[PDB]
Amino acid sequence: SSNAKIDQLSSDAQTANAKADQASNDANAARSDAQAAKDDAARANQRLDNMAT
Amino acid sequence: SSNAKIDQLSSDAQTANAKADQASNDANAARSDAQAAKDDAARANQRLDNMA
Amino acid sequence: SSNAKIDQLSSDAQTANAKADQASNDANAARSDAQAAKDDAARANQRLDNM
Ligand SMILES: [Zn+2]
Ligand SMILES: [Zn+2]
Ligand SMILES: [Zn+2]
Repeated sequence: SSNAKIDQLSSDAQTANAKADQASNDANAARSDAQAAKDDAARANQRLDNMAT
Repeated sequence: SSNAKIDQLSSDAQTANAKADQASNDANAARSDAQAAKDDAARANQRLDNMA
Repeated sequence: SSNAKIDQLSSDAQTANAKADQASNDANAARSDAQAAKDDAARANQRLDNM
């Protein structure tokens, strides 16, 4: 475009789309690790509950 | 609008905003979920700490 | 710009980019906290291994 403002807004939209995709990917990764943490903590509580006298 | 280029820009802007809102919600929920996981791990160690 | 549509698009594009930055920072914080939670759950199981 011959319009500087139009080129800038196009750049902003593209940069925003890419960043959003990356942020969602990272959020899902965090949720996966969060689940791993919860599962391992439950494992510890189960081992404690199943201890022999 | 009959300006084709302006229409494409409108579409790109709308998609970008929609995705940013989607990612903002995802990130907010994930931070909260991570705190819950931190609390769960802390509670497991607490049970080990308080056992006689 | 005397063109209202162009101004509105310029604003919306900048706002989307700012919101994406916010989401990036929050996602990064969540990954860090989740990792710390994983490490602490591992600490609990290690303590049990030594009993
Ligand atoms: Zn240009
Ligand atoms: Zn049109
Ligand atoms: Zn203007």
